[PDB]
Amino acid sequence: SMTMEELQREINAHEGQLVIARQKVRDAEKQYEKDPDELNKRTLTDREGVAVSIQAKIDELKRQLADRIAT
Repeated sequence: SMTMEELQREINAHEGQLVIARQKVRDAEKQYEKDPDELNKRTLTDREGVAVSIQAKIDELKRQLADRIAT
């Protein structure tokens, strides 16, 4: 239900979000190391999970796109 152009835009949008997400992991790391309390720990772990999940969506979108070039 996506054109090829839509699929590529969706890949590019997620790739942008990944870069932003990894930045927020870096910041949450330093915050955690400055002050390693439970809330700062939780926030780092959640920032990490967000990066993992975006990467998984990118992987899936790229798999679709590859399969359609093949198709």
